Amino acid sequence: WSKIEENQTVEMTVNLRRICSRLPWTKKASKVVRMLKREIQKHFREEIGVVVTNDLNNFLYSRGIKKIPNKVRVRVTKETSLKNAEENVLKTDLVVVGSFKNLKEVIV
RNA sequence: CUGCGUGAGCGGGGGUGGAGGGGCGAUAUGUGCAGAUCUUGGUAGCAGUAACAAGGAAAUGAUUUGCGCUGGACGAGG
Repeated sequence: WSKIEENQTVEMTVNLRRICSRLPWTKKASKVVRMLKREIQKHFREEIGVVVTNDLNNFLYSRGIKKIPNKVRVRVTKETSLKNAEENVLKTDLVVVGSFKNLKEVIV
């Protein structure tokens, strides 16, 4: 396994078609942002909250309210909570790509 | 809580209560309740059950984006 924290930025691919199956086709887009937040908390074995950028949010709604695009490449980073002062959050952003081939997990 | 009476009922003791209450003889009665699909008021079980609501999101939301189709005027009525 690989659970990663302490001031870094990881890059990662998520399979939306996979994590959103078992959901009715009228509800895959209406609940897609909430299914993605659960799977980042599982990937890193965390408990803190997740924050989604306005470009990630806009990209998950770009096939209408019935379709849900296939894959997404994201960049995760941990920093301080803007609502409390002692807790952290996982902040996620969008990375634009033309292919998903040979793309592994990266750390900088 | 306790004594007496075959019984209907009648006494005493300790708390509570804060102003009146009885015995005996004759007399006047709107004079004794378990029931009337009785009258009025209060309360259980059923049961936290049936039914109804939880509208797409973005730490923030005068900014960004997703969905629905009545929209604007005169009279009656308010």
